[PDB]
Amino acid sequence: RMKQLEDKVEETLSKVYHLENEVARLKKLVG
Amino acid sequence: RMKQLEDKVEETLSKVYHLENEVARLKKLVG
Amino acid sequence: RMKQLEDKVEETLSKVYHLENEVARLKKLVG
Ligand SMILES: [Zn+2]
Ligand SMILES: [Zn+2]
Ligand SMILES: [Zn+2]
Repeated sequence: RMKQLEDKVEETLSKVYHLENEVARLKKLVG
Repeated sequence: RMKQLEDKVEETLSKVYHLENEVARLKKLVG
Repeated sequence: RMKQLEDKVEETLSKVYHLENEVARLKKLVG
């Protein structure tokens, strides 16, 4: 469960970093 | 504590999934 | 191990809440 938990958390965090970049891109587009 | 953590991680995943959908709709709107 | 995992989950949820706020602010700027 632990490694499975850690794996899911790492995955999620990477999903989050990605969304941060997307949001950064969007802010620049709208200005 | 492990079960509370796993539930928390699931809930976080659900919030992230919703965020992706919001960002996706935004990218469609602004281009 | 669990503690550092809890820390990473809390840091991830903090980024999520922030992103939700950015998304709400974009949505008001777009349509
Ligand atoms: Zn994306
Ligand atoms: Zn939303
Ligand atoms: Zn921000």
